[PDB]
Amino acid sequence: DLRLHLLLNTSVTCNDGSPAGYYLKESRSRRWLLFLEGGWYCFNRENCDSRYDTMRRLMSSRDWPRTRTGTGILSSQPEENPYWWNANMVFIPYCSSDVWSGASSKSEKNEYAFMGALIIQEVVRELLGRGLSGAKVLLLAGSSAGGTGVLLNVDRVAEQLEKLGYPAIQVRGLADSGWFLDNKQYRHTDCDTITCAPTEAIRRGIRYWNGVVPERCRRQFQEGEEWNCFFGYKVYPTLRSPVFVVQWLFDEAQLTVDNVHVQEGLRLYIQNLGRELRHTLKDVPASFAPACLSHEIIIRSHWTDVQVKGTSLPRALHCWDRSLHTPLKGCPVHLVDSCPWPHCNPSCPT
Ligand SMILES: *[C@@H]1O[C@H](CO)[C@@H](O)[C@H](O)[C@H]1NC(C)=O
Ligand SMILES: Cn1[nH]c(=O)cc1Nc1ccccc1
Repeated sequence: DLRLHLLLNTSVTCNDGSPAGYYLKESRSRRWLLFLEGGWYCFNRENCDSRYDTMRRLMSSRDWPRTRTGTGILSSQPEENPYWWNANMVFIPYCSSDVWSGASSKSEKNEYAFMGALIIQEVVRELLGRGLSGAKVLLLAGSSAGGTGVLLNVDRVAEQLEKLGYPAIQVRGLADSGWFLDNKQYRHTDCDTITCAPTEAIRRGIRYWNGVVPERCRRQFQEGEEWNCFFGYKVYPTLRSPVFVVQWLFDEAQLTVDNVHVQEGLRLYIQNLGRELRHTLKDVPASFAPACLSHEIIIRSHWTDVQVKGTSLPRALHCWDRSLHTPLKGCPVHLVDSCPWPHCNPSCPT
């Protein structure tokens, strides 16, 4: 089990001012896995108020359990986790509703705190006194909103460790189901909560959260256009840390924001979405992109079952490790399906 620790710096908070935190299982290993939880976001008073009543664990630590069980890539059992079962394991709950980008406290002017970027920094700082100072590799992983969080924060963790005097820790990122397209939608609605497209919702969110993006991406798109850096294919080329990208070609969250819930028009729309996603990954050398309609994530216990070209994700991640010690005989790291319809890969989740 992973044991809860609330942050000693109680000024770094969840949305409602309760302290943020992390769950830890030590492996007395020089590998550290820090995993970012997902769970959408909120971007104004009214839809944050709604989220506070029916998704409170995503806005508050007041009700968190004292322990959690690690699953999938967070499992310590080699049967379930062929990749990193003997690593030090950290699960960081998502309680900031800001795609891990915020840097704003609750105050007389702000009903909620949005501190996702500062939560990650404070977790890292507090872990350095519990053994992270001796690490050889720190893998910042995440699913869904947490996968986009990896892309927004992995270079900031690398910079933080460099400035604290730990240049020998290699920082890497693993972004699962956080690689979205700002594409044409299947049906169109002007921007309330359910009609607001991600580009418009994220533009408003950044202002509401005091959201922060990677500096080299911010310098490209400049003031008012930071929303671009929340889209993987736009932020990835600006990053210096090695990042492995896991993305379903037909991700259920992407289709939902595209107002898709089969005749010829919709068939062509779905096939073109798969082709577009494949295109954005052509020059991403470490990636795993199966042709499935899914919302399943890498902390699920049966994560080893899906294969691309006969290679599982735990194997691809191991080959990635070897590549960071020129391609490796029988140990591939770039695995993108080419077939054009959901479940044309037989290993897709059932
Ligand atoms: C607590 O965290 C805040 C936000 O990062 C920071 O400004 C402050 O210096 C921290 N306090 C201590 C004692 O580390
Ligand atoms: C928030 N979230 N939830 C997911 O499942 C994926 C994301 N990231 C995202 C990035 C840009 C635009 C829209 C969403």
